[PDB]
Amino acid sequence: MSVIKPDMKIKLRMEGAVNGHPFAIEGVGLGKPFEGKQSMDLKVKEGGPLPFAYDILTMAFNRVFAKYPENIVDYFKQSFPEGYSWERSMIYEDGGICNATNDITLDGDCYICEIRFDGVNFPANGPVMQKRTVKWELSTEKLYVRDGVLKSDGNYALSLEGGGHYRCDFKTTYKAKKVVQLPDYHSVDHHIEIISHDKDYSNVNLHEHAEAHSE
Repeated sequence: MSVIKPDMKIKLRMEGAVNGHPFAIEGVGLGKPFEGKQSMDLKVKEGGPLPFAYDILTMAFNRVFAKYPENIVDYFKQSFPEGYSWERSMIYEDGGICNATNDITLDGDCYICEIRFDGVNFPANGPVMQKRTVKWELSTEKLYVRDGVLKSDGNYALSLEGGGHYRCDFKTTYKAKKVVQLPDYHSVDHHIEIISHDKDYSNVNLHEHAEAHSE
């Protein structure tokens, strides 16, 4: 590509609410699309200090940053410069459900992301509202085509303070803004990690690494 470069920038804004309570976060970041790595600094702009586990937001904060091998069609890199959007549900085992959308465009060497996030029905004594989450385990996303667009599923898990896990099922639809070649069924393994943060998570540094496989 002369559109996808080895080093790219990111600018993002999330507006949302969790159990009815509104917030907004802005981010700037740097990524390496062919290496499948990115890093971003995130700042709470409205609705802080956030009254819920930051971990529920991190996978909403772009599969253009995934190392695709030569033998798997890369839906995401193909979609540029026009870009793509996604829509996602996240169904937690204790009944909390989050919906989110992202619209991703490209300006020069900077992806621009506009995210909406809405979470409801998190129990007041659950790990989200009590901030008892530690980190996401390594995740495997499974991607398949349906109705001319790309769909994906994952069975993800947060490790909890004091041990044990909290499970969440992610279901996503990715929609390219132009006709692109559609991929065969494949996987993406992801690792996401909050590298640093201040006391109430008003400032967070987040890293992600992703690699595709079909082997």
